[PDB]
Amino acid sequence: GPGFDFAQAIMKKNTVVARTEKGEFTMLGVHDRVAVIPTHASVGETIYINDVETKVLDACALRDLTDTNLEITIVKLDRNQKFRDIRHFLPRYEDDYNDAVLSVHTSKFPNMYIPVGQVTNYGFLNLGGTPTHRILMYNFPTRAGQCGGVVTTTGKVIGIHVGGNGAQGFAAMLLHSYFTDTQKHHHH
Amino acid sequence: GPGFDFAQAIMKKNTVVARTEKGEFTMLGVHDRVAVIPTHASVGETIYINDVETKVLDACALRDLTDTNLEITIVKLDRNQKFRDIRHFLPRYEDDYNDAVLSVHTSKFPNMYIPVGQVTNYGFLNLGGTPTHRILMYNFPTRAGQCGGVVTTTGKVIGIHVGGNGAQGFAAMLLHSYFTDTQKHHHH
Ligand SMILES: *[C@@H](CC(=O)OCC)[C@H](C[C@@H]1CCNC1=O)NC(=O)[C@H](Cc1ccccc1)NC(=O)[C@H](CC(=O)OC(C)(C)C)NC(=O)OCc1ccccc1
Ligand SMILES: *[C@@H](CC(=O)OCC)[C@H](C[C@@H]1CCNC1=O)NC(=O)[C@H](Cc1ccccc1)NC(=O)[C@H](CC(=O)OC(C)(C)C)NC(=O)OCc1ccccc1
Repeated sequence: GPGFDFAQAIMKKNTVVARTEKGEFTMLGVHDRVAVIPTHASVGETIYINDVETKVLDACALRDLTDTNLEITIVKLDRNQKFRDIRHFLPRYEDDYNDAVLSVHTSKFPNMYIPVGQVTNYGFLNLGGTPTHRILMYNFPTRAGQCGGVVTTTGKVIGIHVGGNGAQGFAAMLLHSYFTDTQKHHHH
Repeated sequence: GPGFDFAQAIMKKNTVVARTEKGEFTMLGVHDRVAVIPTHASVGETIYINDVETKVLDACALRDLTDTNLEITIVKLDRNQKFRDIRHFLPRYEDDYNDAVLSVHTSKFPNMYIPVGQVTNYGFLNLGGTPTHRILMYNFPTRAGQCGGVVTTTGKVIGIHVGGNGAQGFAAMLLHSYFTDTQKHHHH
């Protein structure tokens, strides 16, 4: 069966509702005060988190070595609570998955769980006119309002929802190495 | 935890998308070719079931002995498939419940599961100007598009969703005796 309990434990401890100029997004918190949001949410220097205006201390829009959009933005937030560290639930590598759940946490839908079925490593996607890499595809008619939703199987947090064409949904991958403690680059 | 597996087994074998002049509703099939739908769906003599136009052979709008709306309409349908008989999962009596799931099956949401928490036997509700009895209440901001959605706990199918005020959701009760094989009244 689909891993509803796992999905629910992630939603309960590791999501917040985030709101930018582009609207509301489910927001997965990963560790400390670091979270993710689709790049097309256009995060600026402040964001609403559960309706509380919040400084965005850092925002990194991920791109691969071909200089292509990965559609993940990692944000660091000025808030008091630390997120439970869920980095050990992130996959090490690209992969296909079975029987995944897509979980949403917005004002309209404070917790909703959608079994999306099989998830395939899809690769290239033209996302609203933006070439994008490292996409996961599921055959489910996902909708507006579901962006940022968390895609899990039991024991793994695998992506966040970023797109769909009416029949399929698409998630940007999460990989363990996006979040490993590291060294010193000038990045802005 | 919430009974997601049970909810999913009911959705998979016993729901269809129903469409009337009022729009789409999740439709719970109970036994044979008998199903339910909120009364305010205004069922006529034909209905779409999974987009196939279908004769409604019978429609009974339930009312209690005070001649008050219960908001359940029982329909008998001209179709080939019989529903799995789920009458043994219907509660015998009015009751309060813990940790319920609300499940939806429409074109926009082909399967979505929402933990709504505690469900209380609420009684009287003024439903869009219509006095209504035998209502169940949960504290969840349910929305348009969720009418007809199935409210379960493990082992029990307890109601179908019919209303909400922005903060609470309301379901009409299902009771085992609504569907017991019976005798002879002229009812139209
Ligand atoms: C989530 C964000 C949102 O609601 O927009 C606020 C600005 C949303 C979710 C998908 C929309 C439809 N169903 C979904 O699952 N994502 C998008 O809208 C996304 C851009 C975006 C904006 C903000 C944050 C993240 C992402 N754009 C798309 O998904 C497009 C929509 C689209 O073009 O759909 C139609 C084809 C018009 C129906 N999807 C897309 O480009 O898919 C690839 C494609 C495009 C054209 C033909 C075939 C396939
Ligand atoms: C499902 C049906 C639908 O979408 O309408 C198609 C005609 C819908 C679900 C609720 C609407 C808002 N959230 C919900 O969970 N039910 C209704 O719209 C229902 C009438 C109906 C129509 C068709 C089939 C079944 C039922 N009406 C209500 O739920 C009303 C809506 C309402 O008045 O909401 C506001 C107060 C305007 C926000 N709800 C209601 O009457 O609640 C009691 C109440 C009323 C006024 C003040 C406080 C409490």
